[PDB]
Amino acid sequence: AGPWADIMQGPSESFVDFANRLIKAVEGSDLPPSCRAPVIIDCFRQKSQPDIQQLIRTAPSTLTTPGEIIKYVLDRQ
Amino acid sequence: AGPWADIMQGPSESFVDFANRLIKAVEGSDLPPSCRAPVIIDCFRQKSQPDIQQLIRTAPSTLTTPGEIIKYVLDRQ
Repeated sequence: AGPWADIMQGPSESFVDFANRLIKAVEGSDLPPSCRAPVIIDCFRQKSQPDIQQLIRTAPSTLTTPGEIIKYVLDRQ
Repeated sequence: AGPWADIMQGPSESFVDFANRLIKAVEGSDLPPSCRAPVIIDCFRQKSQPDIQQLIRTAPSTLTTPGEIIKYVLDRQ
C-alpha cells in the first residue's frame, strides 16, 4: 500500500483522516502483525500535527490501543 | 531518544549516517524489541534518499537484517 513511514498529518487533513490513511498503510505493510499497533501508536504520537501531538501526550497511560487514542482525540475536539 | 518515525536521510547525510541515527532512535523507542528490526528495514526502504531507496530494492530477498542491507548498500558505493 502507501509507504506508511512517510505519512504525516497535512495542514488540510484532520487527525482522523491522517489516522485512517496511516492505519491503511500499516495494514498493507510487510510488518509482522503484532507490530502494527505499537507502530501505529508511535506514528500518532510523532506524525500528527503538533497541536495533536500535544493533546495525545495528555492521554492516560491506560490508553494503549489506536482506537482508544482516536476516541481520546476526537472526544476532545 | 529521537522520534524515529521523523527520521529521513538529509541531503548532507550519507546513507550510513542516516542508518545509525535511525537505529539509535528505534533502540531508544517504546517499540517491542521484536519489532525493531522490521521497522528499521521498512525505514531504510522508505526514508533513505531516493537513489538509495532504488539501490536497496535491487537487494536479494535473502537479505533480511539491517546489517545485511547496510553492507549491501555500502559495498556498492
